[PDB]
Amino acid sequence: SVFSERTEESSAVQYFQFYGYLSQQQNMMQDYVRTGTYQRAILQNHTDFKDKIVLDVGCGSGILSFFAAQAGARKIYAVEASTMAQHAEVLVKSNNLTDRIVVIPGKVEEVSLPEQVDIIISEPMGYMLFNERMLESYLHAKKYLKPSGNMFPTIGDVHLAPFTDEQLYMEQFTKANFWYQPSFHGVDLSALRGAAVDEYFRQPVVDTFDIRILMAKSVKYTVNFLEAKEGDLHRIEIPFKFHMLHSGLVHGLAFWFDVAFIGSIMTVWLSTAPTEPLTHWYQVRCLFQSPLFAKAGDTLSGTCLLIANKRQSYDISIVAQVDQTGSKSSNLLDLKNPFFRY
Amino acid sequence: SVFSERTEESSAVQYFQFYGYLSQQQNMMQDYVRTGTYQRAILQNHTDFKDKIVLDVGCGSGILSFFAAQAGARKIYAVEASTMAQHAEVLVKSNNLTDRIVVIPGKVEEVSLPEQVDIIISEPMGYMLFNERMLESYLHAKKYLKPSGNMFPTIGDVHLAPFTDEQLYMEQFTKANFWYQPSFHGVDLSALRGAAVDEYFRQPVVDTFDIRILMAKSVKYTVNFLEAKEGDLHRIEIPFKFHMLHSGLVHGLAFWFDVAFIGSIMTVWLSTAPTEPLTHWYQVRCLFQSPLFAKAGDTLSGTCLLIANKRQSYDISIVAQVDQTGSKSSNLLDLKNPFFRY
Ligand SMILES: NCCCN(CCCNc1ncccn1)C[C@H]1O[C@@H](n2cnc3c(N)ncnc32)[C@H](O)[C@@H]1O
Ligand SMILES: NCCCN(CCCNc1ncccn1)C[C@H]1O[C@@H](n2cnc3c(N)ncnc32)[C@H](O)[C@@H]1O
Repeated sequence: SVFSERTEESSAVQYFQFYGYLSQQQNMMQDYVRTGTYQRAILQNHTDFKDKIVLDVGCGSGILSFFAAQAGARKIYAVEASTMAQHAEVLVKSNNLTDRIVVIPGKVEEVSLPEQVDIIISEPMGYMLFNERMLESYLHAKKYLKPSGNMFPTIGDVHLAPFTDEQLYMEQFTKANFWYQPSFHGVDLSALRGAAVDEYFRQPVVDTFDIRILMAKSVKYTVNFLEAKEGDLHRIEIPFKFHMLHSGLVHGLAFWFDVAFIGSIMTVWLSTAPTEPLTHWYQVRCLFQSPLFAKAGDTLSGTCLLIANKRQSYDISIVAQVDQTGSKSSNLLDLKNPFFRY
Repeated sequence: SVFSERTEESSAVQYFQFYGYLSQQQNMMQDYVRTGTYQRAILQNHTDFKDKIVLDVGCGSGILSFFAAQAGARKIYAVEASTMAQHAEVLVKSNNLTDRIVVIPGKVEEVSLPEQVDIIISEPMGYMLFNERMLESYLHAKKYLKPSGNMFPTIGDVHLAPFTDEQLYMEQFTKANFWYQPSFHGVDLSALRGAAVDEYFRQPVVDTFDIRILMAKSVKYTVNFLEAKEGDLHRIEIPFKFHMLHSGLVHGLAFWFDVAFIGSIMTVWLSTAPTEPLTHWYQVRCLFQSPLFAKAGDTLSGTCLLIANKRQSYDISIVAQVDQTGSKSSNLLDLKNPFFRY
């Protein structure tokens, strides 16, 4: 299928084993911003669900399907590929909703639905929005969407902004300099120092931060889920031209994201911005191995290219330059292996 | 090969990817008790290495191979299956030891060695000794061992003892009881409570503790690496009969291990006991889902059975009973996915 074609088997095995744990579902359920905002978006747009047909893509515990049932849905197909499906089925029986929620085990790229749906709901966002490549499954699910059907969430915005954080930058060399020792128990390790540095800088940094580190207004890249095709996410090119609001050393780019549920009654936003309450997505920072000096009023221009790989993630390429000086920095990160710094 | 036949491919992929990171090698090398004790064992038994042939099983960075070279070895074959092999070769060239240390990339079950060896050295101990199933690779390497050849380490002792720790039990139980909620955002989760508790209680707890929690003298199970066959580790049965020294609630069993390097000059011990300075193995505790009340002078009898699985780990069954009352507890733990509590 489409999923098997884009995913190495080892990665899929690990991924669905991970999501088969109740502790992981629980971790996501306990994110109050996430769960509360989803419930609110669904219940306050009750006309988009009352007596409607719903598809829940990757239902996990089934929480969103139960929210759709609370809003009056007639029939909800809840698709889930990990062993969590079995758990979801138990919940459906214990909440007396067997006539309204049908759990379907398997991948949404491989299962069958008995009918087309009025609305698709899902929680397909990973770190930096795109991690885990679940958005593609979400977009794939539009083969089951009736003409003029809706999607919750409806659109996604990724934000990027340059930051300064001298201590974060320094920590990488401090860790790597373990190898810059000529007699570790009699062994000269120094020839690996460079490799160590490289390894640490290929990891995106997952945590939160004070907004005062941001040096320019963010640039936005938008995916409209009603319109986008799976193939649009294999190569994501984000050009940027920042007008520097503060002078300093740019140590890298920070990323966050919002999604919007565009309903008939109201639009509801779920934001992971550093100006908003913390979520379990935090924010993501990609460091430059060579920082760039910038003056307030200078322009920092370049490109962030995200190239989808078969490990359900992206290879990140960031090229940036300060236009007033021509000083450049290029960087390659592996989004599959972030550094959880919180 | 033997390795591929006993190992799922997804697990092997993840395992060797994990050991390909310099940060992980660094973490293990920085355990000074481990590294220092290995160097001491090898250097103080220099006659076991001087002008000898050595096989280093899973050399990683190559540190033990460098130790063997310091002790005067003539030739060291250092076998490594992750990409760390490449890094090891770098070090071998930068320490001017190309004439003595030969890095051989691949699994020790699959490579070819040009000659038989006088001594096999390795660091094959995981959490609770047996995790990672690396001991079997170590034992497999005995196909290259000359008659009357030695192994470093030479023997392993696993220790088990009953413990009381109300706070640990309560912390796990509280995490599980999220799934006892009858109205999580209006949804009844309580039918999964039993599942939740099972999941949480099958993760062994990796951390250290004060020895005052131990309620009886430890029982010892010994594996002699000079004598054991690979097959002996597929099913490890450890019967136990504890004489309770203190009254209270037995919340589970604590595990640690020692290894001995039995050399021609002296025997050197590396201990992970809670009475000894801390190592990065810590100690491991398997909790009982239902604790057992015991009085001082009672006998707590049963069996710990470890069944090797294809995920490079073991399914652990612990059955224990207080003989004086017939109170029993049965437990299944998944050693592959511990809870790292430190
Ligand atoms: N709301 C219900 C839980 C939604 N889960 C959200 C994960 C993203 N969350 C997150 N949070 C913090 C940091 C990073 N990421 C994802 C769930 O979708 C399931 N699945 C993923 N692909 C699937 C596929 N192609 N076919 C069927 N099922 C699929 C998956 O097995 C998981 O159970
Ligand atoms: N000191 C030297 C580094 C030794 N590494 C020690 C592991 C210690 N485990 C542990 N666990 C918890 C806490 C602390 N330590 C293990 C290394 O052996 C490598 N490997 C594993 N199987 C192999 C195979 N069948 N054939 C070839 N290579 C093999 C592995 O790739 C790793 O690099």
